[PDB]
Amino acid sequence: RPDFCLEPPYTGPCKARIIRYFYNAKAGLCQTFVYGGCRAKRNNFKSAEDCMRTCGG
Repeated sequence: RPDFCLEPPYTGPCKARIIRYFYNAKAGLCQTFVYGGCRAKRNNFKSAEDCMRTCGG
């Protein structure tokens, strides 16, 4: 899996409160977090399908 899948999720400094998915390597699956709407890091997926496929192998 890409190394960025190991980074903790990043809400960022903007004020939206939208659900995004990130890969939790300790838990072994993608989980939800709140994304603020700007400056996403790569462990941030709009689609949970994308999160599991990109990071779950």
